[PDB]
Amino acid sequence: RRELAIEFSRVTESAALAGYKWLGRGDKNTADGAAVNAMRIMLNQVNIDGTIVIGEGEIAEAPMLYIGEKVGTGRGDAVDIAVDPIEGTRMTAMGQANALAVLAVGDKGCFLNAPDMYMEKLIVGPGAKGTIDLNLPLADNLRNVAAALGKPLSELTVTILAKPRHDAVIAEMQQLGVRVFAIPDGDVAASILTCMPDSEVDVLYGIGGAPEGVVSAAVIRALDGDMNGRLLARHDVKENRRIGEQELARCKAMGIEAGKVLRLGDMARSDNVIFSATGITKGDLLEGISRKGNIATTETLLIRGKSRTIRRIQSIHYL
Ligand SMILES: O=P(O)(O)OC[C@H]1O[C@](O)(COP(=O)(O)O)[C@@H](O)[C@@H]1O
Repeated sequence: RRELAIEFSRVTESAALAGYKWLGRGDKNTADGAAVNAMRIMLNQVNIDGTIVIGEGEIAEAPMLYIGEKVGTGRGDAVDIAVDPIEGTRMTAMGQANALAVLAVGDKGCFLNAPDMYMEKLIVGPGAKGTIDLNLPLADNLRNVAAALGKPLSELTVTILAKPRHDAVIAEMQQLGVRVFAIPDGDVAASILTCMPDSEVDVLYGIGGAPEGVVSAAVIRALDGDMNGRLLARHDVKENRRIGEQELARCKAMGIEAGKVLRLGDMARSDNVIFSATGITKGDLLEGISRKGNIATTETLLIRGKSRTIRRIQSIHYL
């Protein structure tokens, strides 16, 4: 499957390019719809027998890249697919930094199927692999990570979604003497920073999308870091109890129990993962698309769990 790595990077490049057309145009859903459409089109020309496992939603409210959709030419291997055609849709609509197009491809059955609900995440890179456990308190995890990283706590840097749900815990960490990078959106890209040496980020902690968590699980596994997650029902996080109760019903069926700590391998089950991400706007991880005349440029991160060549591909496209 390593011959397909380039094909997959083309899938994100094309989703990025299509989402870029809608940058700064104040329309979340048209930008997203364009990226989705372009990603599906590209994936349907790749020689895989793909099943969308993480995607735009159920068949009833997502016509494209719905959960269980078959993609690819059907030649090649049966593979699980996680798509996030635009991570940072609001940012794309507003012309802000950190928008990117995301894809992960793995072995059949490789990715946890969990509902579109919230997940508490704790993520670190290779130097702190094995030092984390979400059953312990945050403070304990943080000291353990700092100690394994070989730095004082006060030097430790934690990134976290800047959201109301997170005020209490951001205070607790600042009080504890930790540097807190609060980001507006995008915990998929931010989790990868834990494994990028020239990023000051050591740790991602906090509650974001469950499907995003499973994509971070896959790439974090590929990069040999570590992650724990914990599914949480809407009302435990924020008539939320209405949607929170179907999430728990969906959990029983799926069949997983919320509130239990997922280890790395509970979410990303093998090392055979190809991860691809292409920047739409510039961010901590990737350069944005530039476009002068009939010539556009993209930067793509391409990671394959079987190895460690981490690839950054700078493409010059003649449209
Ligand atoms: O905004 P919420 O509801 O707190 O969701 C958090 C999730 O949204 C994201 O920030 C993506 O944002 P977008 O929905 O604008 O694409 C993810 O990175 C994160 O997991």
